[PDB]
Amino acid sequence: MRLIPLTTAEQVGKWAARHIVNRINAFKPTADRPFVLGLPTGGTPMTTYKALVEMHKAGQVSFKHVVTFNMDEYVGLPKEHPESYYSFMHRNFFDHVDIPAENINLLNGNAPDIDAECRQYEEKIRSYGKIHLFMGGVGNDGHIAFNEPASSLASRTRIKTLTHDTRVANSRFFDNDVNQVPKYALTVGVGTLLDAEEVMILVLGSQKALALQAAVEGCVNHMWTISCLQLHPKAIMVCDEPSTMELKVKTLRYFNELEAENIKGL
Amino acid sequence: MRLIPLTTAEQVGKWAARHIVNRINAFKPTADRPFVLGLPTGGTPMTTYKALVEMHKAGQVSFKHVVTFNMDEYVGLPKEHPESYYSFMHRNFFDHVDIPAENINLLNGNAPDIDAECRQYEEKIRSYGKIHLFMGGVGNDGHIAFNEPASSLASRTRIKTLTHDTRVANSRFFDNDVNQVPKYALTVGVGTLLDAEEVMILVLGSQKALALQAAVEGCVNHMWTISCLQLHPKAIMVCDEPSTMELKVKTLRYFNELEAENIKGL
Amino acid sequence: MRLIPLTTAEQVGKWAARHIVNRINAFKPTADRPFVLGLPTGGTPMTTYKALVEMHKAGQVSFKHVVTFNMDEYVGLPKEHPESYYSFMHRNFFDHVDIPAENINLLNGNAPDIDAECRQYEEKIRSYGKIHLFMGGVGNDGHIAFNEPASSLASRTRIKTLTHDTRVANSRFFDNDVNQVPKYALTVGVGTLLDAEEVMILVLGSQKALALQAAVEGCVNHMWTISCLQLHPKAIMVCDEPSTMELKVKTLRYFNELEAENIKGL
Amino acid sequence: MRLIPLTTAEQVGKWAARHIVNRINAFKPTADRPFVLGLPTGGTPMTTYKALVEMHKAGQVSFKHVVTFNMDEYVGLPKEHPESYYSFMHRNFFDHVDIPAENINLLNGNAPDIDAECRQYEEKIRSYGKIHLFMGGVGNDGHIAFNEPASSLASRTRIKTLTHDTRVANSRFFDNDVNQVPKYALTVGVGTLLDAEEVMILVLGSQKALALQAAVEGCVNHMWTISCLQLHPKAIMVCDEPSTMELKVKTLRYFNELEAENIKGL
Amino acid sequence: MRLIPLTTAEQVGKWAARHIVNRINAFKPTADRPFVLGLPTGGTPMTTYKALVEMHKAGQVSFKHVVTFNMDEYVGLPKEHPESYYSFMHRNFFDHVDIPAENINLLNGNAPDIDAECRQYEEKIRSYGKIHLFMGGVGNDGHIAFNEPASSLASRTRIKTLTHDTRVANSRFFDNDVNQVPKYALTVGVGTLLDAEEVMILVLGSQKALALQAAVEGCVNHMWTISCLQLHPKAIMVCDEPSTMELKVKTLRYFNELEAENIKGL
Amino acid sequence: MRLIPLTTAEQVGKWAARHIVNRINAFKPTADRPFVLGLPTGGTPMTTYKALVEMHKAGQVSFKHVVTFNMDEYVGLPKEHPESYYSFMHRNFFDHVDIPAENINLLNGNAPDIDAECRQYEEKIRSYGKIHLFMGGVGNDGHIAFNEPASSLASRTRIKTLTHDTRVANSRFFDNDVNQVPKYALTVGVGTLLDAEEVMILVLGSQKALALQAAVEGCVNHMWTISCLQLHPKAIMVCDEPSTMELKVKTLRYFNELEAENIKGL
Ligand SMILES: CC(=O)N[C@@H]1[C@@H](O)[C@H](O)[C@@H](COP(=O)(O)O)O[C@@H]1O
Ligand SMILES: CC(=O)N[C@@H]1[C@@H](O)[C@H](O)[C@@H](COP(=O)(O)O)O[C@@H]1O
Ligand SMILES: CC(=O)N[C@@H]1[C@@H](O)[C@H](O)[C@@H](COP(=O)(O)O)O[C@@H]1O
Ligand SMILES: CC(=O)N[C@@H]1[C@@H](O)[C@H](O)[C@@H](COP(=O)(O)O)O[C@@H]1O
Ligand SMILES: CC(=O)N[C@@H]1[C@@H](O)[C@H](O)[C@@H](COP(=O)(O)O)O[C@@H]1O
Ligand SMILES: CC(=O)N[C@@H]1[C@@H](O)[C@H](O)[C@@H](COP(=O)(O)O)O[C@@H]1O
Repeated sequence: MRLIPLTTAEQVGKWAARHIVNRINAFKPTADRPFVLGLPTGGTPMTTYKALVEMHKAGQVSFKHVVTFNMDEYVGLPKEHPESYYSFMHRNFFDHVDIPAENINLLNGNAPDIDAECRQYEEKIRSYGKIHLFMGGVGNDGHIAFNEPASSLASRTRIKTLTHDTRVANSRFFDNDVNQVPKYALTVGVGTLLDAEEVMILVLGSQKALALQAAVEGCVNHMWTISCLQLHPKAIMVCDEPSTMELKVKTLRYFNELEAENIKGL
Repeated sequence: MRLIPLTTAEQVGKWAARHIVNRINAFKPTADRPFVLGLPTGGTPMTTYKALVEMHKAGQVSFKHVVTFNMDEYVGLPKEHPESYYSFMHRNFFDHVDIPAENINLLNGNAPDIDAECRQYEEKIRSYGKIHLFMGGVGNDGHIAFNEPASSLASRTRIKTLTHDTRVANSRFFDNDVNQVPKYALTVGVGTLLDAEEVMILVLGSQKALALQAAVEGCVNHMWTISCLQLHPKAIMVCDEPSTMELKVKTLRYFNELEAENIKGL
Repeated sequence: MRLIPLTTAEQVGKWAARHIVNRINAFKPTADRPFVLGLPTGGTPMTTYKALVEMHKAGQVSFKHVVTFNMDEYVGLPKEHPESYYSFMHRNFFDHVDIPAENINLLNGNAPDIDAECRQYEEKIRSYGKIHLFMGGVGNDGHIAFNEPASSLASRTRIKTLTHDTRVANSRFFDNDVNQVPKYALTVGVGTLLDAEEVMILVLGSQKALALQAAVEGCVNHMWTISCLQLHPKAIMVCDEPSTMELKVKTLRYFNELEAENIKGL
Repeated sequence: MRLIPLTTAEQVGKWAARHIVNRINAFKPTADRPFVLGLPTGGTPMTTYKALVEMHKAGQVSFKHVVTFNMDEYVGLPKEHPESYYSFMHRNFFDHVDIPAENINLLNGNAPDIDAECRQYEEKIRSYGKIHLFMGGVGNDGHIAFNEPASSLASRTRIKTLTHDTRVANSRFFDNDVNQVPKYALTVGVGTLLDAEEVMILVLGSQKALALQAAVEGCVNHMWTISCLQLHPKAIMVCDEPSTMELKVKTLRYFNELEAENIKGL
Repeated sequence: MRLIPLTTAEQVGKWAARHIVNRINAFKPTADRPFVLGLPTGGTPMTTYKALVEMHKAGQVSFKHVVTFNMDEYVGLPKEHPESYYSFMHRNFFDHVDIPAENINLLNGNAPDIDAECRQYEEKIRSYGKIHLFMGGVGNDGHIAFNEPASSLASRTRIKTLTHDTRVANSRFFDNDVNQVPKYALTVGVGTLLDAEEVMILVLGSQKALALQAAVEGCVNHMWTISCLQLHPKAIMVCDEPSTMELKVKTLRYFNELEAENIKGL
Repeated sequence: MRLIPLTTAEQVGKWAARHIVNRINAFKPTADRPFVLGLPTGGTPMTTYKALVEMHKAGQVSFKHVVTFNMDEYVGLPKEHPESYYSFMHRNFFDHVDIPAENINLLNGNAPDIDAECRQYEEKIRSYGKIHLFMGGVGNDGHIAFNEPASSLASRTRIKTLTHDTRVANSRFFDNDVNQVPKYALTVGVGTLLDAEEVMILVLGSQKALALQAAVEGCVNHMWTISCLQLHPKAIMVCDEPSTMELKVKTLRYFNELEAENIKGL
């Protein structure tokens, strides 16, 4: 695993965005061979979407031949609702880049047949072959996507019941009223994420310090699903300063020596 | 993972039996496409076998096209001995249902060539394709089948030396004399069990509280092989009240909210 | 997992050497079907190489049809340097046995294209099919090969930055001057090792007691990569007395009962 | 210790207030023999101060012969600053009850000789003899009073440097401006607290769940000073529901049966 | 502390009995200066009481000037009920030795003022000055006397509510009818025990292995009150083989060399 | 406690030496009221003794009215043996300062009545009243003085059997011949150490990283006696960089800001 120890959220966003751009450009995507990008929502990836849009407007990246897939979506939330993940992605990213509408893949949280919806989402990923880079965040309790505590480490896309802790945390986007936060969500599984060629997790805030510790210095377990990255051949965690407070001095020392040149470029 | 928090062993038995019946009936097994059921012995599954026999006699289930495989068997124990697993299964289940003798698969603990016996048992499972549902219990030390502490998590059917703790616990069936309890047993491996489509573990008693905690809130490790279920895509644990005493309040709270409708049906 | 509890390094060396010989002879290697042996360097395997050479000179083993692959090598260290792993292997083993030079496979730590070197080493292993037995040691921090703390459990051959702790420990071979110890090394990955048919780890000294405990009684995690053996179907650890001091009495008791006949042969 | 498992913060304040009143009335204080009360600031005791005020107004208690000592006080913060603890106490408590000014003992956070201040405070307590009841809260990191992690468990009143986390937590009262929260504070020590006849800690909110777990199920250590209560002969913890989420099921069960009739008062 | 690693419960009783006799004879008690002995009930001290009786019969010890204090007593259980601790002590010990009735101090589990009883017990001990040797056992959950988990480590004699586990454990003596086991009991406190000059705890059976581990290798905490011995200047633990199964190899090794010549007496 | 995070062993000795001198000069000792200093042996305090000697030579301190007490002394080792602690102290300290022979208190490792020796040592300390400052080191297994793991936390001066690990560690001074290192030693106890007014522990080297972690972030327990400092009102730990490698980032951060201006002296 690689851990990029940065200082602020702005730096984190620039590093991640630059990493996404370089992967795409080195890939040289065509209509017959597109780049598949997995994406998350929430407050964590904000600086990354900002930096991505900038680089596109500057002519550094084209999403013309990039296919996207989002991690999850709320069940029973009107698609028009500003806090649905469909609205988040368009407002913060899709509306600003040259990506074709046919290249966008989102889960339908209002699907009449939930099992069928989830299964087809997996079929769609399979038809492309693989997700080259899946970007995500991590929950306070350590969930990756909405794979809450006690989720199988070999799980696929399915419906999941949100933890009370997760709903309280997300209520910040629903006027701070947990009663307005959906109780269920459709989410890619841990196995689905482990199938991606590369996984990049953004970690911001002291609120995520325990989750980072579990991911980096803890054991593999289904209570902190973020620990599944210990089993991935190509995982990267991009962190700000507060989020690294629970790690041992020797651990942080190592990653700082390793990424010194990779980050110190002003 | 799913955890069904019930109160008594009777409820546990009814829930498991009902789950086995619904899986079979939804499967609609034929002679050219049988349902493969993996089964355990011991005191834990007693209420489940009782409920299964009842439902069969009531005309709710037919085992005519069900093929079974047991988890393990004692080495060097005469097949006629009442405490052999061969005798247990016939006395408590086979003698009461319409399952054809050719559909029953048990390990021969008195086989002259142990390696060959174990290998062929794996070949037999493979010829059917897969075990649709494997039901089991858990040991005081956390073993699944007889995969004692320090057993590989990728192990196959083989012979294993029983732990002194396991023999003391099983001596309750041998007049409480550990010297009469066999020292070795043939057992399916952790990998064998992980290959099953669905795994259902029955947990009863405060004596199993530590094992349940290790399985649900602990990390993946070979000392408590029951933790392998964290790596299975479809695992279910059916528990009575005493066995959940070592879990955190928040953990039990979650499963109670999740299975409320799934269990509260009187 | 099997743990062989011996008393001294001499015994450990004899047990491992005898195990390698019996595997080869039972395999009956031909030019069209060679035995693939993975090998380590360092102080740990010294008594094993000594015993192996003896048995060969005594006419008990022929390495004529044995192909070897080493675990790692220092980056930027002249191949002629006495402490390079190339020199170690020839001085301590290759120069004494009847193994053909075309059957020896070592990583080139001075390769101009590191990625290409590592990739080709994996291609070479694949062309043979599999490593039948991979022998290794364990680091003070628990690394297997040079898969230092925080290395993916699904990693392949690649370059790795040595931990300060690892360099201080290895400086004993560089006049006790850490500044002379290389900072990088090419190493087979954890996944590479898990692909071997059988893995045998030699554990010597109280200095390795914590690593043995993590491997045997700890959880699967990427901080102590030696814990990956809990996921291997055929792993063996051969230990001397001091290295077992951190295990529980019951754990050591078990392995002693299990291997009594397998070791007590004077 | 005693753990009072209540559901709401309203019930908590009412239970705690009734307890204080019962101790005072039973003690029957006089001018020559006053009841000595230790008090905290912050949001946690808000419902307790309100209830206490209601009870005094209804004529149930009189503070005419009660002497109070506060836990701490910010250093360098102007006395009449609304967030000073001197201001907090008068505004929320002293302003509404019949307590004489001479019976009020607060630490002078702006004294010339900070060391003389602390020494005199301990002297004041000794002149009265003993604090009969010390009420307090617990911080997210487990600090009791301002005895931050790594504080001696035998400490006395002294100056203390606040942890960054405590300042973020307390920024709520400084317009979420961490820069506005005082960096130092005078505080009674753990030993000062252990000298009290009885200690009652109020625990409210999910953010205190880990601190509650450390205090009840953890070991005594100076990183979570709240753990010092395990050494006190008469400690009580009054909790609301969300704060008990990290405890084991059996732990909460035990306390629920113990205090059943003790909390049915509504 | 001292840990006496013995093999059998027979050796345990003999070692403990010899120790008590040696302390008494060396002390040379008289009417004005008696030796004060603290005693337990239950199955653990059975072999010790027998040996002590044999020694008194052989003329090796006299209890004419020994004063005893028992640890606890069930509340509400009739005095002449065979399972009352008053009955247990006379039947198994007092009936066979020369101890005067006035030298016997037992707690009155059926006293009118339970609080007055406890206070007088502590007073009795103080009138003699100090208990020279307090012998006891340890429960499965680590309780010393009836100071159940979460009991203050500075507690005094008082009334205590038994844990559900302790009642299941003690049901053995109530025809395995948990409903028959008393729910309350008067018990000396941890502080009362720490005031004794010397403490000797008997540990027998595999069921006490975790309690032994907590006492020897764990941290001091109130969940396993037996851990309070780490704070005592003169504590001894006498164990049989199965009770030492959870300790580390080096821990048992250390105690074995220390007490080698100290246990060779057979 | 206070933790002084320094980089080098040279800075450590200088900081510690300056601290001792400041305490002595401020105390202003006289014949009737001497300053009582507790001292250790070994390699850790070497730089401190050198600096102290330089300071005395420069006229900054005088030991004419300082009384010293050493922690321990090997049993059975001849007094004039260069490795005896009596020899170590004179060679490295007493030989170069103006301390009177009568002010020197060392334990007699070769006394006829070893028990009388220990009792008199404690008596000596009491005759002076109290040790004002006790300086010491910490062993790899966390022992303070020679209070090996499982030593009572309330222990007094007595004879102690050395752990095998301590003898391997101390063999450095006996030509790496473990057989030459004394197996027993007279040592002050933990309680003796806790009675001191102030305790300063020097921590140097990566080999003490785990001991430092146990002392600062661990729980109080008798397996790592250095943890007893959490109970001391005035404890200080002076460390070099490598010894802080196992601490959490936030723990070291906290101490770095606290002692910033306190260590800038170079
Ligand atoms: C309606 C709902 O919430 N259903 C989920 C199910 O989709 C999930 O598979 C399982 C846990 O298993 P997993 O997290 O291991 O897949 O829990 C629940 O039954
Ligand atoms: C006779 C006997 O008991 N043999 C078993 C062997 O069958 C098993 O494979 C191994 C542990 O490995 P595993 O539990 O990881 O397979 O231990 C023993 O050698
Ligand atoms: C120059 C160098 O040291 N590169 C390594 C890279 O080869 C390795 O893959 C990664 C950690 O990932 P892994 O240990 O999980 O493969 O760390 C570093 O980037
Ligand atoms: C200015 C300041 O913050 N001084 C405090 C000191 O008063 C306190 O005694 C010590 C920690 O020790 P304690 O918490 O164990 O007393 O830390 C700091 O040196
Ligand atoms: C009727 C009854 O069971 N009362 C006890 C009380 O005597 C004891 O002091 C406290 C726990 O505190 P302790 O174990 O710390 O004394 O629990 C209960 O309130
Ligand atoms: C000869 C010898 O080594 N005797 C010591 C004894 O003096 C010490 O008191 C006890 C451990 O107890 P402590 O460390 O808790 O005092 O161990 C041994 O019996």
